[PDB]
Amino acid sequence: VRRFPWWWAFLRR
Repeated sequence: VRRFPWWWAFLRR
């Protein structure tokens, strides 16, 4: 959450 979750690659990337 602080750096990156896992389910990202949608909003994070």
